[PDB]
Amino acid sequence: LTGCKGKGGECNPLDRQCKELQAESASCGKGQKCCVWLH
Repeated sequence: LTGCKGKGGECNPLDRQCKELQAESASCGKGQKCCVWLH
């Protein structure tokens, strides 16, 4: 469903094994994206 938690989740590198967004990757800025921890 959701690729973050609320305040922003956690910022990770683009070359990572976790979820990704376009609207919330801007919270991390330019060069990172938002990820999750659930399965």
